[PDB]
Amino acid sequence: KSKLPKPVQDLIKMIFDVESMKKAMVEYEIDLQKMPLGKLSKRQIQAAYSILSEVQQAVSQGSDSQILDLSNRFYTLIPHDFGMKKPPLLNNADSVQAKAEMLDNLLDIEVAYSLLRGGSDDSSKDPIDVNYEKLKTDIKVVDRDSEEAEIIRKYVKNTHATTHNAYDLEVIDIFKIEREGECQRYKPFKQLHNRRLLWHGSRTTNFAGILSQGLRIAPPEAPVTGYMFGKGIYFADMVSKSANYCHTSQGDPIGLILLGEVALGNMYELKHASHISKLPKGKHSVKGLGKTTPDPSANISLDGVDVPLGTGISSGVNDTSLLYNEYIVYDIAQVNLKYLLKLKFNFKT
Ligand SMILES: C[C@@H]1CN(C(=O)c2cc(Cn3c(=O)[nH]c(=O)c4ccccc43)ccc2F)CCN1CC(F)(F)F
Repeated sequence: KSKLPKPVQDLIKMIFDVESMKKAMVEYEIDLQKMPLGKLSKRQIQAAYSILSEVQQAVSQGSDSQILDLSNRFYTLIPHDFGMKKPPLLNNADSVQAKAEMLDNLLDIEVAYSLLRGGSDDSSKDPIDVNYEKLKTDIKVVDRDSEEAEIIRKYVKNTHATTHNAYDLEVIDIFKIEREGECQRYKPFKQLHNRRLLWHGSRTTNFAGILSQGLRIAPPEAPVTGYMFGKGIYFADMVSKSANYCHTSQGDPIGLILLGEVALGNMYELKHASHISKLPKGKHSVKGLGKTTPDPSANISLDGVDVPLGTGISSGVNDTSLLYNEYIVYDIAQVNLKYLLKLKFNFKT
């Protein structure tokens, strides 16, 4: 019957939900009859990334005749749901970014399902406990009246952007998380300057992958032009910016969001897209400069790590693509995951 706390048990049910995984796949227009969850594999996802990288090549150097072949080859590897079809042509940068996002999600979905279908079968144990052990992550409930809880709720309360007011956020549960071996992985960056506690939102169907493997970088096969600042791990200092990447809705309003310790160090500051393969020498991260930023005077420290929980003000940056800040690291070892929040989205529309 499992002795884990209810919030932890409900989290485990959420992230290992097979129907949710399938629902995510059909949202990305995949045909489950031809490419079901069980048929999903890494080498097919990687091969799909490579064909998408060929489409990236052809788009950068200019025809609908020659693109057709490349577009069709992508749909061969990843069957989409169009019947007797003629599917839409993949011929622009948006098409590359949109399919890159699909394959990112399939990578983490595959991991979740592989854990579920690997391992042993014992009906004496509660499957909640069985699935919990597969995450290799210690999850504890943070007490609502603790210090760290008050700081976390204030971060959520203060950094909800006026442009994301179609919903508001309710913190249901705060979990303290510790992935196995991540503290040891983080050790080279633990005393590095400009360490910050930043948000990462993802759809719930990625979290089994994220908690088992950590936040990963998109692989070599992936098209670097599909990612605004190249292939790294992206964070925000505004909760609503990250919360938008939960992809919640009125008929699926429960989401999950991470708080990670991110060793930014010497930030390489950028106003517009820059599809880099590596940082300039001496730089440890990229900061996408937002038009708005949390008030730097209201910065507060939690366990020696800065928490930018001030209300949004003008940054003073003029010609930028970004409304809000964005932080990217290109080495997985620069992230130490600290908390996981379960959020209720109240949509006002
Ligand atoms: C979660 C990991 C790492 N990835 C990202 O961090 C990422 C995430 C986004 C979108 N995104 C996002 O999904 N959540 C955010 O909180 C966020 C904050 C600021 C800017 C973008 C955000 C865009 C591009 C990216 F490279 C890409 C997907 N995935 C890599 C994978 F190999 F595991 F698929």
